[PDB]
Amino acid sequence: AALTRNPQFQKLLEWHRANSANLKLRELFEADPERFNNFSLNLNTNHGHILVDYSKNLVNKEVMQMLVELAKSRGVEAARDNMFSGSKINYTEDRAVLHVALRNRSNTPIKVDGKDVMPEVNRVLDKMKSFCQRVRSGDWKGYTGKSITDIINIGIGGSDLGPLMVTEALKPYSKGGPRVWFVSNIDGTHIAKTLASLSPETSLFIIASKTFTTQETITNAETAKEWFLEAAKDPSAVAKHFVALSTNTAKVKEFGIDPQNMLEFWDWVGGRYSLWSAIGLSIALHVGFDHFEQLLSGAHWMDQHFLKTPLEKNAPVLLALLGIWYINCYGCETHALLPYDQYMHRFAAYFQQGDMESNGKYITKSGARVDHQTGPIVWGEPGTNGQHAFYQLIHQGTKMIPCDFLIPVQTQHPIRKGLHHKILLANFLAQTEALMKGKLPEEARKELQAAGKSPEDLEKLLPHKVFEGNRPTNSIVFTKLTPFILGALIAMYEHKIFVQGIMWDINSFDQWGVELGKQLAKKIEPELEGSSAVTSHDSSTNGLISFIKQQRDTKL
Amino acid sequence: AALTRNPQFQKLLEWHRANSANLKLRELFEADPERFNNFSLNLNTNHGHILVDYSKNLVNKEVMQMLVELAKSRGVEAARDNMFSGSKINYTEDRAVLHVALRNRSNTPIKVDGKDVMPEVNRVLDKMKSFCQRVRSGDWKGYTGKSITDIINIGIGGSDLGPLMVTEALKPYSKGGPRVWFVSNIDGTHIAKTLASLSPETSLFIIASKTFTTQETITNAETAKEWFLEAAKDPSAVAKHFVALSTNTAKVKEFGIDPQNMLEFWDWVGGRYSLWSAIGLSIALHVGFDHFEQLLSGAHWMDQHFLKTPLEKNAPVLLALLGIWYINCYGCETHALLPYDQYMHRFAAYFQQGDMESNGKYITKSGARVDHQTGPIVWGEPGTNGQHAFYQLIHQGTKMIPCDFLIPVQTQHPIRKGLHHKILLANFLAQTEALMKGKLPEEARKELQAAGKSPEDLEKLLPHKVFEGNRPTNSIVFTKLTPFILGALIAMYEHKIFVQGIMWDINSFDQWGVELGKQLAKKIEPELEGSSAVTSHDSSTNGLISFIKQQRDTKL
Ligand SMILES: O=C[C@H](O)[C@H](O)COP(=O)(O)O
Ligand SMILES: O=C[C@H](O)[C@H](O)COP(=O)(O)O
Repeated sequence: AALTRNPQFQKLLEWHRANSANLKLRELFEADPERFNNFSLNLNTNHGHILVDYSKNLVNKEVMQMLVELAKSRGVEAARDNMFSGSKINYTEDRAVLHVALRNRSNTPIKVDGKDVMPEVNRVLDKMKSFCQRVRSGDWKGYTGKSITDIINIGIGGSDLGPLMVTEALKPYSKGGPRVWFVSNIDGTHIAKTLASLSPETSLFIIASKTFTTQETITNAETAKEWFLEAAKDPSAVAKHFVALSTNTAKVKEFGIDPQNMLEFWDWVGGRYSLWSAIGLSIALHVGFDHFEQLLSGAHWMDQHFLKTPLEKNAPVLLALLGIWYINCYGCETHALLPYDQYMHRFAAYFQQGDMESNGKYITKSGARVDHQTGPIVWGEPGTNGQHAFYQLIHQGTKMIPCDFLIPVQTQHPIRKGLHHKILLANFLAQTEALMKGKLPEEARKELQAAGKSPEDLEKLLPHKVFEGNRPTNSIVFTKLTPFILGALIAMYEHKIFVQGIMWDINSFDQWGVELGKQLAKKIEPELEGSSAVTSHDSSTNGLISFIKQQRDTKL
Repeated sequence: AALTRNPQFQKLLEWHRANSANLKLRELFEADPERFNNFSLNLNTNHGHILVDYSKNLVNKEVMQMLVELAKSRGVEAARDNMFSGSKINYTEDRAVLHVALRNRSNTPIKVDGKDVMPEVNRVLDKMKSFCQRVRSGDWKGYTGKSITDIINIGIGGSDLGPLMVTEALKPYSKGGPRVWFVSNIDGTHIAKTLASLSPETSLFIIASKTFTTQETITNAETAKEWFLEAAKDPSAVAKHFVALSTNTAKVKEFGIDPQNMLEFWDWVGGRYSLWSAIGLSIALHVGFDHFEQLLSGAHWMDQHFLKTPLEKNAPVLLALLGIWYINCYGCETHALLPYDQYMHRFAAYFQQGDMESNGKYITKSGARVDHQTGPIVWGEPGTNGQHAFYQLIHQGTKMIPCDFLIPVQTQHPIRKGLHHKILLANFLAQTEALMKGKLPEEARKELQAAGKSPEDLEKLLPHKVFEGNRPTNSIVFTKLTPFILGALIAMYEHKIFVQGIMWDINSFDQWGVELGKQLAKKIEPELEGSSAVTSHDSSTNGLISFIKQQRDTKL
C-alpha cells in the first residue's frame, strides 16, 4: 500500500512510537503561553468567522510539520487540483467528482469530456428557483385547486440525509414555507405514518433517486402514487403532485413522471455529496431559493479556501491530518461529532454517512489491499445531551476518542436575555477543558477533604473521582449558523474526507458495498412467500426464515 | 485488575492468540449442520417469541464453554442474586440497584434497610394510573377549564431518553392519548421551538429530574413557568400545568409544585434505568396505563429469565459474553445496534447511554485501574437506511464491528398486503448472510464478464468488488414489537450490561465521570458576562472565550 511505503509516513510512525507517551496536553499548555495562537485558524468568510481551534490536540510543532510533509509527499495538492478541474478521479467508475461544480458561484468553466458543465448546473438551478417561487407563493395548485402545504421527499441514503439534515439545521429560515417530510425506509411504518397525516390535495411528492431504481425509493414512490391516485383518480393529476430528481430519464418516464417534471443531475454528483444539486430541492422549497443559494455560496467560499491556502494553514487539510495522526498512529477507531446545537441534531448522522461511505475502503488505486487503517466510525449526538448519555465513557472509559465540538456564538433563539445560550456556551467550553486537564488524585483528594469525608470513605472513593484527562478535542466556533456558514461547514468536512482518502490512496467516491447491498434481497424475497421450508442457505439464514414463517400468523 | 488475573480469562486469551486467525464463519457453518440449533435461543414468553440467534459469531462449542466458565468464575451468579435481593451493589454511592423492583409484578418482597420497597413502588404506580385516567379522559382541566391536549416532558439524559425512545417505539398504541413533546437540551432552541407550538391553556408540563437540581432541566422548567405566567398571570394556576417526577420532595415544593402533583421515586433507581418508575409518566399518559403495565410485565418476564436460567442458555448472559469476546480478545472498540424498525429509531441512542454511562469505567471494586478494555462505543441507525451509508464501512473497511440486527416478524403497518415488510425482512436476512459470506473473486468476476468488461478493465476493477466477509452478527427476531416485547428487549440489554460490568469488576451503576464538566462550567458561566478578557484558564479556553466575546455582537 502507498501510505505505509511512504518515507514521511514511516518517519511519523517512528516519531510517535518513540515520543507519543511523553505528550501530555496539560503540560503542553503550561509550557507554551502561545499555544492557542499557534494552533488555531481564525477564518474570516466576510459573512461570519469560523475559528478552528486544534490546540487541544496531542501535537506540537514537529508533529504538525511531519504531518504537512506527509500530505505533500502523498500528492494531496495535485489530487485536489484534479478533482476541481473535472478529472475522472473516481477511477473505479470512471467518473469525475464534481460536487464543487454544483456550488461554483464564480461560474469559471469546469470541463468533463471537453464540455463545460456550468451551463447545465446553472440551468437546473434556474429551474429549481422558478419551481420554488411557484410552490411557496401558493401559485402552484394541486388537483383540486388548492395551494401546496406539505412537501414529501422520498429517497434513501444520499437522496435523503442531506436534505433532512439541512432543513433541520436551517429550521428558523423556513418561516412561511411549506412543511417538509422525509420518507426513506422501506419499512412501511415510514410512509404509512407520514401519509396518515396528509391530504392528497395539498401534498407534493419529491422522488429523489440518482438511479431511479433503488428498491426502497421506487417502492415508497409507487405506494405514494397508489395512495394519491386512489383519491385523485386521474393519471393527469400526477404532474401536479410528483417531481423527480434523477440522472435516469428513461426510468423516470417508466415510473410515470414526465421529463418536464424532472430536475436532473449528473453521474459526477455522488449521492452523499448531492444536497448541492437538484437533490437539494426540498431544502430550497422549505427555506426558499435565496437561502439555498447562500448555502451554496458558503460551500463555494470553503472550496476556495481549500483550493488556495497553503497546506499548513488549510482548515480541511489540518482536520484531515489530525485524523490521520489519531487513526494511523494512535489507532483510534472512532471520531465523534458533538454539535452544541439542537438544530444540528442530524449533523453527526449526516457525516456518519459522508465519512464512512467514502472512506470505509480496503483497496487502493493500485489494487493493493491496505495494510493500515482507513476511515473511522463516525458518531455523536448534540450537546449538552451527550454529557448526560455517553461522556462518562469519553472522560473515564478505556477508549481514546478524538472529538470535534461545534457551536455558533449567536443563537437563533436568544430567550431569557441570552441565559440558555450562555449556559450552553459554558458547557461547550468546560467539556473540552475538562477532557484536556482532567483531575489529579491530589486534586480529587483535596475536594473530598473539603466535603467532610472521613479518611476511610475518602480512600475508597478517591480513585473513582480521578480524571486522567489528556483527551484531545477540536473546538469549531462560528459567528452564527446561517445558511452560508452551514454550507461552509459541510464543505469543510467534505474536503477533510477527500484529503484523508488521497493520503490512504483509496477511492473516496465509489461505494461497492452499497452497490452489493442493492443486489442482496432479491434472492430471499421469493423464499418468504408461501409456507414451504427453506433449506437453501446456511442454517442461520434458514432458521431465521423458519422462525419468520412460524411467527407471522400468531395473534398477540 | 480482577479480570486479567483470572485464569479462565488467560486461557480464553491464549486460545484466541492460537486459533482466532483461522476462525471462519463460512467454515463453522459448513462443518456443523446443527449450528443454528445449538447457537440460538428461542424464548417463548407466552406473549410472543424472542429468537436470539448468535450463530453468525466467531465462536464454537469450546469458546462458549470457556466464556460461560469465565462468567461463573467472575461471580456473575452471586452478583445477580445480590442485585435482585436489594444488596447495596452500587458500592461507591452505597445504594441498592433496584430497577427490577419497579417492574416486580409478582410483588415478591424486596428489602432495602430491612423494609420492603414494593408497597411504595405500587403506591406510586397507582397514583400514575390515576393521573393517566384524569388526563386522558379530559377530566384534568387547565386554568381556563379545558382538557389537556399536549404533554411536555422536561428532563435530560436518564430523565429524557427512555420516555422519548419508548413513546417513539410504541407510537401505534397512542390512540386517544395527548401529543407528547420532549424538551431536554439547555439550548434555548429546544424549549423555544416547542413553546411556539403550544397553548398555555391545554399544555401540561412534566418536570422529570431525580435530583431536581440539574441545571438544564431546572432552567428549562423555569422558562416554561415564565412563559405560562405571561398568559395565566395567576401563580396558583401553575398548579394545574406542572407535575414533578423526582426523589427530592423538598426541592419540588421549593419550585412551587404541591406533592399532590409529584410522583416519587428512590435513590436505587438509576437515571438510565428509570423509565420503569415515575419517570415513565409521559409513556403511560401517551399510550395508556394498561400498555405501560404491559411494558413493565415484559421487563419482569426477562428479569425472571435472567434470574432463573442456567448461564449457558441465558439470553443477556450470552450477549454479554459475546461482547467480552470481541472487546477483550479481538479488541473491537464499538458495538452497533441496528433495528430494522422505524419506530425503534431512538433505540440505539437509548442504549448509547444505558451501555456507555454504565460501563465507561476504569476503576475496579478493589480500587485498582483496569489494564483491559471496558465498555464499547455503542452506535447505529435503523435498517434499511444504514445499508446505503455506513454499511459500506462494515462490509469493506478495516474495522471489526459486532452488530446486533433486530426486527419484528409482524409489522404495525402491513400496507400493500405486506409488501414493504417482506422487503424489509428480506434485507434484514440478506445483510447478515452477506456480512458472513462476502463475495468471492470467482463470483465477482462473472458479474464483470456479463457487464462486457475487457480483460484489463475486469482485472483492475475486480479487487474493488470482492468482499472478504467473516463479519459477525447477532440476529434478534421477535413476534411483534408490542409494549410487552419492547419491555423484555430493554431489560435484556440492561442485564447484558450488568453481566459485562461484573466481569470487568467495575461499578455499572455510578457516574462520577460527569462531575468535572459540571464543575468547570459553573466557573465559566459568569466569566462570559461582560466585555473583559478572561485569562483564568489554559490559552485555548481563554482564546475561545475571547472569540465568543468578539463575535457575539457582530451583525450578519
Ligand atoms: O450511496 C447511497 C445512495 O445515495 C442511495 O443508495 C440512494 O441511491 P439513489 O439516489 O440512486 O436512489
Ligand atoms: O445519568 C444522567 C442523569 O439522568 C441526568 O443528568 C439527569 O439527572 P436528573 O434526573 O437528576 O435531573
